[PDB]
Amino acid sequence: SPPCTTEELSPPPGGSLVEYSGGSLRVPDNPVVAFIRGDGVGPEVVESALKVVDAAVKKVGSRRIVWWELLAGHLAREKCGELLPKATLEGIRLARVALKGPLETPVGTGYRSLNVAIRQALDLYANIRPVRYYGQPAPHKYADRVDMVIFRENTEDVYAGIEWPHDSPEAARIRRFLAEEFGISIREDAGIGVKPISRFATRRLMERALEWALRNGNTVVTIMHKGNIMKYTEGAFMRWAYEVALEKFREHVVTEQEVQEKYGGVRPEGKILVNDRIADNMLQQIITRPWDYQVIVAPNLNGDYISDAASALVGGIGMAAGMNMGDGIAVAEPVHGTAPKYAGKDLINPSAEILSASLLIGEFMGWREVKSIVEYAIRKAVQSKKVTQDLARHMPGVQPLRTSEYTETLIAYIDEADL
Amino acid sequence: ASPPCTTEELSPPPGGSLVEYSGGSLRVPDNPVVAFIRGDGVGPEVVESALKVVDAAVKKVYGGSRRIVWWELLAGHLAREKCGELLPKATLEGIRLARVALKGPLETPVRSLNVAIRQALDLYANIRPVRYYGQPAPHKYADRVDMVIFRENTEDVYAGIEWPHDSPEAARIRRFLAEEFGISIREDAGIGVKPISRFATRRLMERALEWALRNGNTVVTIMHKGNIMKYTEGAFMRWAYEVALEKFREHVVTEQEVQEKYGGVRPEGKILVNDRIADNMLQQIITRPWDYQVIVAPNLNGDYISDAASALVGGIGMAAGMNMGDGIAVAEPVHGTAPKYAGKDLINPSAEILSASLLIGEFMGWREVKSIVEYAIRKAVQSKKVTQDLARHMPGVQPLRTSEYTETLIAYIDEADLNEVLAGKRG
Ligand SMILES: NC(=O)c1ccc[n+]([C@@H]2O[C@H](COP(=O)([O-])OP(=O)(O)OC[C@H]3O[C@@H](n4cnc5c(N)ncnc54)[C@H](OP(=O)(O)O)[C@@H]3O)[C@@H](O)[C@H]2O)c1
Ligand SMILES: NC(=O)c1ccc[n+]([C@@H]2O[C@H](COP(=O)([O-])OP(=O)(O)OC[C@H]3O[C@@H](n4cnc5c(N)ncnc54)[C@H](OP(=O)(O)O)[C@@H]3O)[C@@H](O)[C@H]2O)c1
Ligand SMILES: [Ca+2]
Ligand SMILES: [Ca+2]
Repeated sequence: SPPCTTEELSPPPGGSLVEYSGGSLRVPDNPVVAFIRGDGVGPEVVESALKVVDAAVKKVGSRRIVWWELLAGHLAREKCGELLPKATLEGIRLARVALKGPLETPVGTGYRSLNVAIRQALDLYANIRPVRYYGQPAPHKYADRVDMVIFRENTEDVYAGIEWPHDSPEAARIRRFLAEEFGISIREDAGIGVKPISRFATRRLMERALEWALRNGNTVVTIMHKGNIMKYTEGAFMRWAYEVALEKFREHVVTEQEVQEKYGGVRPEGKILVNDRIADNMLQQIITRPWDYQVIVAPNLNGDYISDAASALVGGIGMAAGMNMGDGIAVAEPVHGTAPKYAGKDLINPSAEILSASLLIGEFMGWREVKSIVEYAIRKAVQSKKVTQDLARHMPGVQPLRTSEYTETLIAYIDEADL
Repeated sequence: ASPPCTTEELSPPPGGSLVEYSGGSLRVPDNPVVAFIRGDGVGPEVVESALKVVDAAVKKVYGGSRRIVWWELLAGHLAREKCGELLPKATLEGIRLARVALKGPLETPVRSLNVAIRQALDLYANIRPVRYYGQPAPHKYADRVDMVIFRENTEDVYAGIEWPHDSPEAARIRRFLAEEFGISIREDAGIGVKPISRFATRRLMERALEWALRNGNTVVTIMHKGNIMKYTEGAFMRWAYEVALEKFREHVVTEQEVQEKYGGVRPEGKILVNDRIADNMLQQIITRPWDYQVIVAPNLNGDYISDAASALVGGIGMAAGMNMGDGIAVAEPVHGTAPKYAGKDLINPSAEILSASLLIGEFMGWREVKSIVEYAIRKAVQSKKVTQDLARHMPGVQPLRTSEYTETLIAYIDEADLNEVLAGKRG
């Protein structure tokens, strides 16, 4: 029975907890990993994920995941009478690692995003969204040239939730303050939002992007910003990112505005090109010239937009994995949300949730092999035309498979593999 | 002739009649005055080409019943040369009198001339059609992209309200927010303000809906991130749906009604009015472009979506555009002055031709001119009779000069079979 309160404290029976100390992380081969089923298609895809990884971890014995169910969204509301229990947040903070499905957020009305509350409460400041081609039917002619990682700032920007309705007294006070003190005029019938971008949040992120690039061998890191129009938030974001790159990683980093002076127009091998692109231009560039970009560093909103756009190029967000990464704590979560029209239809693509599960367990926790069996199986299922409707659409002849039958295909690919 | 520098020199050309705007009605005579501004860099070359192509088109389809009377106004380097200033008030007054204008790109002074024009004339709606003309394109489904983006062009984070992180202004704002609302903002943060208003949103959506009725568009999609920004983007969405039901009820049906009141089977005749969360909208134009036509968006969202759409279609150098207000429109290409091509007879004039086609064909109601110009451009591309920007993606193809491409388009227009080219596309 899943925990409703802080009083209901209870790591699953036969499992030690993941630990974090001195910088390093310890994964006991007996780890507790928290799971939230989520909303809409969520329960469907989370149910694939554990099943699928439970077959993967079984191949290459010493280990096994003990899944620990925590409640958020409709299931928390049906059981605890609230949407995001203190305990759910505590329980992830205790397990240190979690896998979550999508949570519903109402538009214009209702409660603030529970996905954002989790990211903000748990300080998961880096949203890491790899964009990869696995052979799936795709709308982009050169989808196989997209191989990217988005480092999306996960705490501030308009996501801070600072805004007031147009007809609130609070909006009217801000209108009055801005008119009297700075001579700024805002219409009486305007809603008002505030956009903060800080030095601390952007540096933090850029540093993680930098080290991610050095660990994987990435050679280009691109800052996506609309700094020509928003000089003091987006432009500042760009300046602060360049600054840390040159301060802490000088030897590993080069500028474009330098390559064209000291390196005769060509990026020297062993040195990461650090460049930047105006946000609308960046959207065009991933479409027109995808092979020229690798690590993309963005404030919260730009990062949200670019990651959805890039995943669509390679087949849609049905394949799009994610990781909300903080210092010694991560929560795996697909790019895609709730997809309510597909909710209880056995149609949805579980790949994104499975690959988030693999990104957590593989890259973060350290079980690299679960990543590759993880990748091999999807690759095989894909490069054979056994796919859910979202991929099957972008190809003639290809009959589509249900969620359950796609997952039972993956399972068989895992159990029957030459390691 | 000689273009005007002063109000008193303002005289629309002989043979022409002024487009009128009285009530909410645009009255376009058979011999309409249309202002044009040559502009800077490649501007004169592409404007010149657009006048010639458009004139051949109107003569062909209307057989001398109709004829545009072009009226030259100055802005940019020609205004400097002739008048001593970059943007004479007379040019603004000229556009206001004419109601319709084609302009070339303008150079940014070392305040921006384009922004000064939209503000003086209150051109609040930025309109960007995105269509496929047969170009080499990175989208497998490029030929399924046929869209128009209605982008609100006055508010949002583009209003310019923001302060540096170390300003005393920013510190005052941090203090004010902390004391009055208990909001904490970091000491090292830049601060921007995002306003979205009922009035600007309604005007925009109204123009979008009117376009949808005019052109037979059957879907209008509101792009917003209203789940996160409840009171700006969420309000935009709510206000846009609201005027659709208030001022277009009988013509319109809502996606919420379709799933609830109907079978999922959108009632025949009606324009579907729906909405997509902005990140999904970016995915949707790439995965399911055929489901979208008119897209209505706040300033930033509109900027991002129209550029992404143009990239799908290989139309970046070819993108047409228009800024529209109440009785008034100025068409111009998306592209800039392309200074290294200037005067070289190498530039692609298609974007400017298509801005003219947008102005005349779509805003002035002269449909047949749109149909035949688009017919000619598609035929040129199919024939590989194109300028270097397109020819570079066509192995072995000898590129045409601007002037040669212009004359090729004219010959396709002149020799066209209107029985075929205007089937369903007249009146
Ligand atoms: N943080 C999160 O986990 C998360 C993420 C995004 C959204 N959300 C929330 O979810 C709700 C839905 O918003 P939305 O409809 O804009 O976004 P969405 O749930 O991501 O749905 C967008 C579209 O993507 C496709 N799609 C998504 N997941 C798929 C999968 N697993 N397999 C195959 N196709 C898939 C479907 O496309 P087609 O229609 O073209 O078939 C779907 O209509 C909102 O309340 C939003 O706030 C939560
Ligand atoms: N419409 C407007 O009034 C407006 C809009 C934007 C910019 N501008 C102004 O224009 C100036 C231009 O700046 P820029 O240096 O960035 O040059 P640009 O005008 O943006 O052109 C850059 C590149 O785009 C390609 N290109 C653009 N339009 C093309 C077309 N019509 N046909 C074929 N190729 C085309 C060219 O070829 P390659 O890519 O092969 O080199 C060119 O080098 C700026 O000062 C800016 O203020 C004005
Ligand atoms: Ca998103
Ligand atoms: Ca733009």
